Amino acid sequence: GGTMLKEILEAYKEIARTGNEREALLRAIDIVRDKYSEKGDEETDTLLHRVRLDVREGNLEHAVEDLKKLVEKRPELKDVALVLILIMAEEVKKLGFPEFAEKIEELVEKFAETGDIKYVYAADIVYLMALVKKLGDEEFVKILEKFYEKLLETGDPVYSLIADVILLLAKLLKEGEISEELAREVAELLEKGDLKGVVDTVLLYYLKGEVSKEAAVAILEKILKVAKALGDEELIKHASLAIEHVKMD
Amino acid sequence: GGTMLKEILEAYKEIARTGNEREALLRAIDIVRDKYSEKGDEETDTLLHRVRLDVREGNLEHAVEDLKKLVEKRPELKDVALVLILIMAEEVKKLGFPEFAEKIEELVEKFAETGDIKYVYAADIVYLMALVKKLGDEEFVKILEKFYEKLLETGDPVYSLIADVILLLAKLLKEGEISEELAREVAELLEKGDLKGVVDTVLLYYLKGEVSKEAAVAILEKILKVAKALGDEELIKHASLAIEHVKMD
Amino acid sequence: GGTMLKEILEAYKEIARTGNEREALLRAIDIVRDKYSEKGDEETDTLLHRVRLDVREGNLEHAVEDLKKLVEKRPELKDVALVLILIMAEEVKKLGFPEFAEKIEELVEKFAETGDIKYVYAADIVYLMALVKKLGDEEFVKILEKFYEKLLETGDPVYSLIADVILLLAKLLKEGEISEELAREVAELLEKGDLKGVVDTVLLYYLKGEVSKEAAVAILEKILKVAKALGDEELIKHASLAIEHVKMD
Amino acid sequence: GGTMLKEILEAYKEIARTGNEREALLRAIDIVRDKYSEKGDEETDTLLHRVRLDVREGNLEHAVEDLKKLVEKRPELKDVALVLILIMAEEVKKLGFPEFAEKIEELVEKFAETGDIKYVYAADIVYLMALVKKLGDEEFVKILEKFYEKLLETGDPVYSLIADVILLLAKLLKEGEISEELAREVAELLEKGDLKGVVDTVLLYYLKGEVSKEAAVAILEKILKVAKALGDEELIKHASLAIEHVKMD
Ligand SMILES: [Zn+2]
Ligand SMILES: [Zn+2]
Ligand SMILES: [Zn+2]
Ligand SMILES: [Zn+2]
Ligand SMILES: [Zn+2]
Ligand SMILES: [Zn+2]
Ligand SMILES: [Zn+2]
Ligand SMILES: [Zn+2]
Ligand SMILES: [Zn+2]
Repeated sequence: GGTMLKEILEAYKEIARTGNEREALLRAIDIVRDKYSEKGDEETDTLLHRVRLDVREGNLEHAVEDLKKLVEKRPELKDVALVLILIMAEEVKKLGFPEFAEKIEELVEKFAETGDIKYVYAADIVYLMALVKKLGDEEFVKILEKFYEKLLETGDPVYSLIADVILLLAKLLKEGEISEELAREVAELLEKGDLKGVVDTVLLYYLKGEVSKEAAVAILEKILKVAKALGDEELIKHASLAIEHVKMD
Repeated sequence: GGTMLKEILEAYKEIARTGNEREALLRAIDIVRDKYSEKGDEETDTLLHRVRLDVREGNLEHAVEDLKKLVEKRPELKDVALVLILIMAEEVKKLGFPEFAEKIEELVEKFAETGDIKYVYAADIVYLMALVKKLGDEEFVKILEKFYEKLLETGDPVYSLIADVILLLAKLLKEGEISEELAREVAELLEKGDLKGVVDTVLLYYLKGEVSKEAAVAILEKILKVAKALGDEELIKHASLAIEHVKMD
Repeated sequence: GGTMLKEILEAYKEIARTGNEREALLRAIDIVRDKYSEKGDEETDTLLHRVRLDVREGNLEHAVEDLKKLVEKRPELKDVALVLILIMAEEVKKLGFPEFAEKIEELVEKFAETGDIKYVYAADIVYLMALVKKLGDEEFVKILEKFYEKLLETGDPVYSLIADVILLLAKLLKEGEISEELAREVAELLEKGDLKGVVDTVLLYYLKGEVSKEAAVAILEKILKVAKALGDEELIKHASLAIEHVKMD
Repeated sequence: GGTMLKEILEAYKEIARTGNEREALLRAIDIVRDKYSEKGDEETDTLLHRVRLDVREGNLEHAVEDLKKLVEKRPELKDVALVLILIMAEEVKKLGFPEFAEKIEELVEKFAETGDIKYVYAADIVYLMALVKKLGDEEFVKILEKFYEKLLETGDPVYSLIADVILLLAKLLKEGEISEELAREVAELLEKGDLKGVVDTVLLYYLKGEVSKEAAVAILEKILKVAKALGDEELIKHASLAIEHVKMD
């Protein structure tokens, strides 16, 4: 938090002055891996090996995916979060949206001289609006932006999960899965204040025969994940009953 | 021990006659991985994958680190030890010290036609000497040389741990951590016969306010690791009391 | 508390009008022993027997010692406390300090028409400064006086324990044990606010080789006793680690 | 053992230069009681109180009895042993045998500059021959002298128990109990090497109707105590069967 983190960012800046934008990331990964290899941390060493290999390959999306997994299970690591956000920003620059890249750069600058994971979550959500904008839907970006604004003033780690659910809805909307009406209804529900009515809406559309069993199960599992990080038991039971009804019945 | 080991060294010699010094190591790693993949050994297969990838990359130090971890946890594997020593020799040749390279080459020659892990430990300690000489301190090399001489005539696997502690002292001496006086005192203590007085000296300097909590703790768990392979309970308890005092108090 | 206590003091005053100052104490002890013998209290009857025998002998110091023990383990008894305060009052009159005797007399007068053990503790500490002044050190009396003032306005039973520690320091200072510098440092530490720094100072001087194992153990167990009546677990563990390091190592 | 014991003996010598021979013992007891009262040792403090009271009374025999009990149960304490031997010597001088007084004085002189309990046992046995000589029997003194000679060259704490058995035999011989023949037989048996034959002889005389149930039982538990400090299970069982036969049958 302000120490041993600004050094990594500084080194990334020096190696990025050339403009390669790829070797600086590798050097940062190598710095983090040296620190986590001297300890008895093999799970982090292997994961950083895989991340470095993927980054050198060019498949950064898988790297951000499993790094997101790692930071979610164990968020005590902060340098790992820093290199994660660096990769997220670099991938955003590749995607073709420079304003999101600038926002993530400011988030990195503020997080390096701080130590709060809420900036990590905010950058993750910026990446999610970047992906949504790449997908084609534009109206979804508004709710993501509202969540990003609300996170920088609340610091609730539960907001990113809702944005993940929105990303799942956008992904399903494109392949040929659940129609637009359900997507808009669920987006509005998660937008205003609604998490319980989302379950009821999903069940209603499933019974009426508008949603296949796989999509409903995926959305309800995401809702259950959101509810499990909120300390709500009247909604965990409600989602459990919903999924149980959906799968076998 | 004299069989199925001299074959690997012979093949490394044939492929090294070209002078590439990189592909022969890869071929040896591939020979070892084939033998350990035909079995139900996935922990060795993955580690050899990582080692081969690192060797092809050129970051041999991480490979020697995790191979050292593997051989310390599992000393029964001897071909893995052989390729380990080959990697140490190749890295030493890169570092710029040819005399240490010659010494470790003779160690490989003797170990191939034998089967004793004490040569592996001796080569490791020669590596640590190489690293210390690269760091800048020269007086530390004398104690390492004395330990290396004593290991070839005793075969006690605990001598490498003391050299590892010396390497840690040298590393801390360079970054900006604990001053020279403590380093010299601890080096002399581990040199002559002293392991218990080292703990007392570290505690004394901690209480007087000359050593930060991190470096003292590091040296203390290193001493605890040294004592845990010596069958000493009067020193394990002493080190445990020392660490408990240092961390929370 | 104001009843069945003022009667004993009144009788002591009547029998002390003659001026023998020895038989009145015996009569008070016999009054207390009659009351505690009619019950099923044998541990008190025997102890009062011993106290009366010692008082008639003239060795009041042993009597005040074991009566202090008794009142510390079981402070519900108040008449026993009253005769105890009478005993240090008489002993102080023998020692040659009349002002301390006057202070103890006022404390007896206030305690008889009250019932608070804090006056017992205050008179105990007065006895402590009397003994300290008899020993020869004068600077130690100031901290004892400060503790005496602080007890009459706080009523915390832990203040007498610090005075006991100061007494131990003064006693060790005279025989030929720990030098003056450590005594002054520890006195200042216990004076201002420090109990944790005392342990560190004692350990530091032990490791440097200025204090024999017996004196350090005595001071540390006294500090442990002080901390055990303060509801502190971060200091009980700290003192336990200190003593464990000191004795066996 | 050579320290903080010679000081007590020196003080006893100074106070005994007057020739009172009674107040020096009281001063030594008071020194020991001060040391054992500062601790949490109430069992030793009370017993020293009783010993001092008995010594001032003039009934030293009870004091030596319960001090013997104390040193037998817990012989780690050595100063109490020193004051015990001092009381033993003083009582010997009162009895009227100056040669035994000289012997025990030399024993005190050697024990003070040493620390071995075998001198305590030797002085105890000297007291036993003194008591036997006072009783009237003279032939019994020879076996006691032989045991005393053998103890100073063996250091076996089991020899004093046999002398205690001899003392019991002498005591029973005088009141009107068991006749001389059994006493001589048992004395010879205990003298040469016999402890098992003593049990058989006692049982034989009991069955023949020469010894009442009380004296036989007394000698039998004395023999059992002797055998219990010898690590013999073939004799403990033999004594247990003997006592069981004697009491109920
Ligand atoms: Zn690795
Ligand atoms: Zn519902
Ligand atoms: Zn149904
Ligand atoms: Zn594989
Ligand atoms: Zn009584
Ligand atoms: Zn401490
Ligand atoms: Zn120590
Ligand atoms: Zn007492
Ligand atoms: Zn028999």
